[PDB]
Parts: sequence; structure tokens; C-alpha cells
Amino acid sequence: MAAMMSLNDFLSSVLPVSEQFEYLSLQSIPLETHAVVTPNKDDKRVPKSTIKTQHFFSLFHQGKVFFSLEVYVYVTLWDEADAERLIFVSKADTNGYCNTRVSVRDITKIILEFILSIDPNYYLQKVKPAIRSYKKISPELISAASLYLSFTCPREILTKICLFTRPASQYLFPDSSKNSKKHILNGEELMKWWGFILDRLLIECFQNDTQAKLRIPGEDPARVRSYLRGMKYPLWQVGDIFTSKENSLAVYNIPLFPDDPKARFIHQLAEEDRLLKVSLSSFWIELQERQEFKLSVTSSVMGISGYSLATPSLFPSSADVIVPKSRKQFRAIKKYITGEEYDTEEGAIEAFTNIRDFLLLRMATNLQSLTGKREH
Ligand SMILES: CC(=O)SCCNC(=O)CCNC(=O)[C@H](O)C(C)(C)COP(=O)(O)OP(=O)(O)OC[C@H]1O[C@@H](n2cnc3c(N)ncnc32)[C@H](O)[C@@H]1OP(=O)(O)O
Repeated sequence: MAAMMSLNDFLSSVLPVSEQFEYLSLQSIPLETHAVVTPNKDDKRVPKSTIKTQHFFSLFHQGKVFFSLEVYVYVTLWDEADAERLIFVSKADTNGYCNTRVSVRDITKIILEFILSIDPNYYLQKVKPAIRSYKKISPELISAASLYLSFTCPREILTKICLFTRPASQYLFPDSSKNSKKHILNGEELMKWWGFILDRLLIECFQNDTQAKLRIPGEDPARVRSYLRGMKYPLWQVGDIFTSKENSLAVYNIPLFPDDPKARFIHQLAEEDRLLKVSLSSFWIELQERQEFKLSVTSSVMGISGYSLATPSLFPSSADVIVPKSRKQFRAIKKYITGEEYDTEEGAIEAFTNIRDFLLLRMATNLQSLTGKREH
């Protein structure tokens, strides 16, 4: 954290010179959650705790939202000296209501790099417990006469990035594909768009001994390998970061993320009682063969696993992030973006005006403004 420290610093460095933008950086209160990967009974170490935090970002220009990004950070604790973090990139989207040229690719990369700079201890200082104790008072006692957990871990811990590329008309902006200015990448372009972002993350932010993995489920590895040849990070391989013998059973290896085609298919296997039957190999085949084919669309899975070049030591300021007091408040603010109709620019205007009004009135806070620094 030497040149660029703030989320303001990071966004500004990739946004066009002298142009003005605003951002929403919204964050849930960290909470205890189920392990990312289902534990096996016959394993010698099960996580002490798994802590999950959502970062939701929205970028604005000229009083209109135009981009949003939803990311989940999981800190998995095995002991005091033994921990891992994983950044799951869940949904990125645009609505086409921006009248200036920006690189959404670079905005997306730079956001993840801000996130990579956060000390995992930031999420561990105040954590909502998975099980809360309550004493409930029966109304019978009224007459006519009347806790957060905390943890620590090392700053420099094993860092994972996971994402599933799959194009759609929209993920965060309903009916935005009705906007003729919205630019939708096809599956192949989108896989390349994310592979470019990850390649730069590896080169700018990770040590040279880092695992970098790409698979295209149900497809022969010969296609994957050819593409990887153009990467600048020297250690990309075909496959994933889940591999190895927790047994070959998919359920004890596949991570389970919100709204992810994985989890969705593990859940179908659960309903079919086949969790103790399907190997990782059959998994990737049936994922495509039985579930993902209906989308008629090129999809890929990408994983990174390794150590950051610089020790993450940022605790985001109130400028960097807004953490609502409440889960209801988090949800109401996010829904001003995600519950809007974007078939006209009026949806992009209304999202901005509702968000800024909510923040000002309920939380005495503004959207942050940015002046771009990148020349052409
Ligand atoms: C993990 C996941 O979330 S996967 C799901 C991803 N999200 C979606 O599929 C939802 C729909 N897609 C989108 O919203 C968009 O297509 C995104 C966010 C994926 C990318 O948005 P874009 O604005 O295309 O991104 P960006 O600014 O980086 O430009 C990408 C390329 O498209 C070009 N481009 C951008 N806008 C336009 C346009 N209106 N017309 C023509 N070309 C354009 C750029 O020149 C660039 O070209 P290059 O890659 O050859 O340099």
C-alpha cells in the first residue's frame, strides 16, 4: 500500500483523465458461515470457522449508475497461525447508460486489487456468530401496572480467486439488454476478458509460484491449452484449484458459492442422492451435459491460489467502504440498484437518486467522487 492506498486511489488510476465519477462501495457485516468446501468425516483438519463478507460496488457517471460488481471474501480459519482467504467474483454487469469511454475490464481488475490489499484481519475483528444465544421473555411478565466474535490470523496468508464465466443479458441490471448501447460479450469473449483481468492480477499482485487454472467444463483440454499460451503469467495450467484426493468425490472438493452453477449442480446431486457417487471427473461432464447446456453458452471456471507480492495491511476507511448497521439496510441499498428497471435511462437515473438520498438521509454520508487520472 505505497502509491495506491484508497479505493479512490485505485479507481482513479484507471478512469479517464479529468473526468468525474462517483462510487458506491457497500459491505455486509462479516458472519460465520458453512465451510466453503463440504468437510469429509475422515479428514484430520476441519475449519475452526469460516467468515463470509459481501462487497458490492456500483460506479456512476453524470448522475447515472452504469456498472456494478458483486464479490464475496471468505476467510477460513484452521487455527491462530493457519488461515486462507478466497475472493469469489460473483457477478459483474453494465447497463450501457454511460456517455463516456471507460475500460470496464480495468475498473474490474483494479477493484479486485483494492480487495486483495485488504488485511484479512479486517474481516475478523467483528464477526456475527452462526449461533446466537437468546433469552426470550414470555409477555406474561407484563402487568397492567407497567455479541460479535473476533479472531486473528497472519496478514500474509494463502490467497485464492475463483470465478465462473457465463454471459447473460444481465445479472445486476434488469432489462438493461433492452438498451441498445449495452455491450454484451459472448462466452468466448467473456472468458478472454476475465482471463486478461486474472493474468494481470497474477503479474501485478502475486508471487511467481502461484497456481493459475482454467477449465471449460465438459470440453477437451486441448482447446484450453492453446489459449493459455498467450498469457503473460508463466504458470497457467488447464484444470482447477480444487484437485487432489479428498477422495475424488466432487462433494468433498467443489466449493459452494452463492448463485454459482457449481453449488446449483451439487444441490441437484444432493436431491438425486448421488453425492457419494459422483467423482470430480463425472462432475465436470454432468455439469455441462446435464445443467449448463440449456444455457447454450460458452462457460469457464478460473482459479488462482498463492501468495500476494505485498503483505495486505489495509483496513478500509469510511471513504473506502460503507458498512450498513443492518442486514435490512444493506439489502435495501443494494436493491435500489438491482430492483430497478433499466429498459430506459430513467432506471439508471433513479438508482443514483435513490441511493444518494438514502445515504444522505439515513446515514449522513455521500457517494464518493473521483477524478480520473489515466491519459489516453
Ligand atoms: C464472473 C461473472 O460475473 S461472468 C458474467 C459477466 N457479466 C455479463 O455477462 C453481463 C453482460 N455483460 C456485460 O455487462 C459486459 O459485456 C461486460 C461487463 C462483461 C464487459 O463490458 P464492456 O463494456 O464490453 O467492457 P470493456 O469496457 O472492458 O470493453 C471490452 C471490449 O469491448 C469493446 N467495447 C466496449 N463497449 C463497446 C460498444 N458499445 N461497442 C463496441 N465495442 C465495445 C472495447 O473496445 C473492448 O475491446 P477489446 O477487449 O478488444 O479491447
